[PDB]
This record gives sequence, C-alpha cells and structure tokens, in this order.
Amino acid sequence: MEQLTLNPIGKINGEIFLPGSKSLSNRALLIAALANGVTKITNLLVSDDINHMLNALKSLGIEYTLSDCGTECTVIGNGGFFNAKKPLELYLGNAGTAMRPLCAALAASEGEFILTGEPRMKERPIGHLVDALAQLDADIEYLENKDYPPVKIKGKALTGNTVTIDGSISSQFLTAILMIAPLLETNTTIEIDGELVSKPYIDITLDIMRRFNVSVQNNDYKSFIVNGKQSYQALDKYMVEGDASSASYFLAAGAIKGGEVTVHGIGKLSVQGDKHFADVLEKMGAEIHWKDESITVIGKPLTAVDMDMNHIPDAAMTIATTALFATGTTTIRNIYNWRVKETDRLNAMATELRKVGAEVVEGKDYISITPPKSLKHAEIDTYNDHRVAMCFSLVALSDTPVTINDPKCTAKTFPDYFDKLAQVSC
Repeated sequence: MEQLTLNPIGKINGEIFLPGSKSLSNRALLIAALANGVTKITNLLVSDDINHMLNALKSLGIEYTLSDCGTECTVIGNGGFFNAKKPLELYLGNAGTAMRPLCAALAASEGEFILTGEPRMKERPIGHLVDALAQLDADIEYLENKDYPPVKIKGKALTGNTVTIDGSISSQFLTAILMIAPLLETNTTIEIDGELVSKPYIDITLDIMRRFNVSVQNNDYKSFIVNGKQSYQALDKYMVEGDASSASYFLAAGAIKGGEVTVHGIGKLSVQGDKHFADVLEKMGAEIHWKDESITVIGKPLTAVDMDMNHIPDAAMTIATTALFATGTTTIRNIYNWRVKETDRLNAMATELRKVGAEVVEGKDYISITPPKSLKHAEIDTYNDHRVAMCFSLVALSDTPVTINDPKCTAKTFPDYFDKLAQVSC
C-alpha cells in the first residue's frame, strides 16, 4: 500500500510540542474525576483511547468541559467513588492503561458494570488485577474466558488490609490498586512476592497521586504502606507530560543534525523511564539541558557507545538509527524485551539497518551496529510497528532519501510525527 519518501534534511532546528502521553492522560482523568474540586487538565492526548475514557467517565456521571480542540479538560471532581443507578457497559477500545485503573475504581464504586473492549483488549490478561481485587473483597466475574476481559463487576465497599501480590510478569495491575487504595475506609499493606517489573510505571503513578495530595510509602518496591480515608484534591492546572519515548526521535535528530531543538512537554521533574534516553545521547557527545517543562538538545559530533539499555527498551531503538551517524561501532546490550513484542524488534531493526548499508551483528539480547561510509537508499518495512517507522525517519538526516512503507502505522500512537519532523527540517 502506501509509502512515504523523506528527502535529505540539511539541518534540524526548532521547537516540537509533544502531545500528552497516553497513560498519564488516563491517570490524570481518573484522578481528577475521583478528586474533590475542579481540575483543569492541559496537554491532554486527543485520541480514540482517551475519548473512550472520557465517555466512560461521562456515563458514570462526571461533568467536564473540553476546550482547545480536546487538549484541555476542566473536570468537576466527584469527591470519591462512582454511583451509577443503572447497569453500564463501558467499552474501552484498546485503552490498556485505562482498563485496569477503571476496573479497580468500579470494583470500589456503587453500581453494576460490564467492562469490555476491542478483540485486542480481550486477549490481554487481567487475572492478576482480578486476584488482587478479590483480596480487597471485590465481586468480579469473567463473562467469556477465565483471566481475560470482559468482566462483570458488582461494586462494593472494598476492605484493604493485607494484599499479597506477584510483581514479576506484570506491574500494570499494581498501579490500579495504588490509585484506589488510599480512598478505601481501611489502611492497606501491599506486599510484593518477587522482583517487581516496570518500576517507572509505579513511580509515575505515585508521582501524579502525590501532586493530587495523596501519599503512599514505597518500601523499595517490596511493600507499599497506604493510609485510608484519603481524598484526591483538585489542582488548579495539571499539564499532562508528553511521552518520553516520543521525545527520543526529536532529541536524536537534534543531536545528529542540529542546530538546537527544544522538545516541550517533558521536563526536569518527570519520572518517566525513557527520560534516561538523554543520558545515552550525552555519552555519545550531545549537549542536553533539562528545563521545567522541556528539554533542549544541541547538535555535536557523535561517538559510538557500548551500553546496557535494559531500562529503556522503547527509546533504545532510537539509538540503533542514531548509531548510523556516530563514529565507531555501537552496541546496545540487555534488550531481550525487543524480542517479545508483537514482531521481534531485534531482528526487524537488524534487517532494515542492513538495507541502508550498516554492518549488524545480532545476539540473543544485543545488537551491534557499524555504520557504512555512505548510506544506501532503502524501502523500509515497518512490520506494523510505529517505532520502526519513526526510528528510520532519521535516515533522512543523511545524504540519502529513505522510503518508509506503511507510514500510517504511526496513526494510532503519534499521527502528526512526520509533520512535526518537517516543522524542524530546514
């Protein structure tokens, strides 16, 4: 079907405004809906997943006003859990980051609810959440397949006390439990068996909760101590941070071909995991300046690195194409996570990199990249993966054009990517 050809960019320079991150947009919405008072949410993500969260909240009785074409939401807080007089079916599409938090809040609410989504969501397991909610006394039933949505929920006053949980495999469910637990009538102790995956995901959640006046004690991710009978308090203004993974492409472009780029939407107080990406560009020679709500990169000659990037696997992909512009052989280590996605991103990146003329070595969990003297013109297969398209856009910072197949695979996660890139291309 479609291809996009990007022609050689002589220089990158300018400002990029990142839209709100998906998962923080959902957390901001749910928290503001539960809070006491009026919150103005700014930089809210405009997308189909957020629109389902907005619709679910409207169904549940929450009053808000949208403005600036959906990027600003003034929410009148409900001051606690929801109350629906009639059975509601809430359809959350493919909104994974809304699904678990809402399931938790609805389990604590008064009403009867059916929670469902697209066939893609129905293949995402929910058993850990459901088991943790059952330890809080929740009443939830699988309507189709055991451990999968869709679910029927009869809301109850949940009782906290001791919740014992396994944090290897998934941490998404913990986030949902952390959000509701302060609002219960009892105190809650959450105990984690294993080593907990996705720590930054927990950090973001506890960070936004703290901004809405709710504290939880985190004991090194092995236990969480929660005081009950807390209440979220509305913020005058809350700006949804942009996605740090999305920042990576523009920071890399600025390091390679700048000029100066300032990415707005992510700043110095962010606790997103992929904020660590900037450190890799610094080790490569780029100059980085963190500011209150933005980060600035200034272009410098880059040198290859050999580093573990286990902590930032999405943004690490950006490093694989940035390596095409660095002196020496770049090695990205400890990225087995790339292999367990829909498509094996390790082999996919390697295959496309060889097409532009790089020498690439693939191991179980590393990739090693040696740039050619001159890049070759290629038609890049994107494997339905937004990240592959966005990484290989950086090839246009060479003397050679790049053709990207199926560029609309960006449409659901970052539709304006290519337009934003053109805004900073001179």
